[PDB]
Amino acid sequence: GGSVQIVYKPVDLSKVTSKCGSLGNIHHKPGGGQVEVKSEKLDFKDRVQSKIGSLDNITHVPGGGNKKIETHKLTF
Amino acid sequence: GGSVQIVYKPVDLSKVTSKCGSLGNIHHKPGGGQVEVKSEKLDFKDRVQSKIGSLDNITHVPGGGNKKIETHKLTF
Amino acid sequence: GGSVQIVYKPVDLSKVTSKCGSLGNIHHKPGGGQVEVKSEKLDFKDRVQSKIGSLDNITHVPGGGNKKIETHKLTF
Amino acid sequence: SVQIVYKPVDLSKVTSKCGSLGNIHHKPGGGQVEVKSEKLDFKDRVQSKIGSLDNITHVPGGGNKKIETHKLTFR
Amino acid sequence: SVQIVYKPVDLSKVTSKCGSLGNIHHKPGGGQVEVKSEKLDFKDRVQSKIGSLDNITHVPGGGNKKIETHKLTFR
Amino acid sequence: SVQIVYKPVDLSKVTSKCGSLGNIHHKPGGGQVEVKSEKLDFKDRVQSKIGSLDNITHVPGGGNKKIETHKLTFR
Repeated sequence: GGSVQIVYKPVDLSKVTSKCGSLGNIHHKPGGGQVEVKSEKLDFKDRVQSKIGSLDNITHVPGGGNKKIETHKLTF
Repeated sequence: GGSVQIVYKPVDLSKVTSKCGSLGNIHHKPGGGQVEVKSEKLDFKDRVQSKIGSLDNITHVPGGGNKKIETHKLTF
Repeated sequence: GGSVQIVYKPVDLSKVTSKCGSLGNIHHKPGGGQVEVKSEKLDFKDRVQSKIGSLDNITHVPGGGNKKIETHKLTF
Repeated sequence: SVQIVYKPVDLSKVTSKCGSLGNIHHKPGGGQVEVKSEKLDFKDRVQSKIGSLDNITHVPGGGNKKIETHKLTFR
Repeated sequence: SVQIVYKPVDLSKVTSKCGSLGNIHHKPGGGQVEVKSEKLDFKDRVQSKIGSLDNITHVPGGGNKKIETHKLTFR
Repeated sequence: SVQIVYKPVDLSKVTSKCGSLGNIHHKPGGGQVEVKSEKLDFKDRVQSKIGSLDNITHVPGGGNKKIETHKLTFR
């Protein structure tokens, strides 16, 4: 007869990846030799950030989000 | 006879990748020899950032987002 | 007879990649020999950034986003 | 008839006198040594020697090689 | 008839006298040594030697090689 | 008839006298030495020697090579 065959076999092996921030870095022996601050007064007021001989690693990642939308429709 | 065959087999092996920020770097023995600040007064007021001999690694990643949209439609 | 065969087999092996910021760098022994600041007063007011012998690595990545849109449509 | 007499004679000397031999050091005096150090930074390997009076002898050499070969062949 | 008398004689000397041999040092005096160092930075290898009086002898050489071949062939 | 006498004689000397041999150093005096250093930066290898009085002897040479060959061929 006038038969109909539909085979709907879509295949997804895809990857969505975010690598965001500080990844796979090497920090080998970081630091200064000598740091000296000599004063009679240190007077810090009203939103002061002071760093003296410090080591800081700071990572902020507001991003790196993944959105995947997939839709399938078969209508006979 | 007057038959119909439809074979809907799309294949996706694709990659969507973000690599954002500080990735795979080498920092080998960073830092100054000597840092010296001599004063009688240090007077810091009202939104001061002071760095004396510090090492900072700062990474901000608001970006690096991935969006994937895929749509499939078969109408007979 | 007057049969119809449709084979719909598109294949996607594509890569979409962003590499944004500080990637794969080598920083080997960075830093000054001697840094000296000599005063009677340091007087810092109202939105001051002061760096004395510091090393800073700063990476901002608002970008590096990926958008992939794919649509498939078969109508008989 | 054939007669072969093979009588080579070796009384030879091979000698090395290498380094510091037969010296006289009568009352050697090293002075006062002062090494004052502050606020130094070293990022790589340091080798340091400090002292008043050194006698140093180093001998990688002074080796002897003697090769001797005797071949007597008849017919 | 044939007669062969192979009788070479070796009384030879091969000698190396290398370095500091037979010296006289009578009351050698190293002076006062001062090394004052401050606020120094070194990014790579440092080799340092400090001192008043040094005797240094280094001998990579003074090696002897002797080679001696004897061949007698009859027929 | 044939007679061969092979009687070479070697009384030779090969000698090397290399470096500092047979010297007299009567009351040598190194002066006072001062090395004042501040605020220095070195990006690469440093070799430093500081001192009042040095005797340095270095001998890479003074090696001896003796090669001797004796061949007697009959027929």
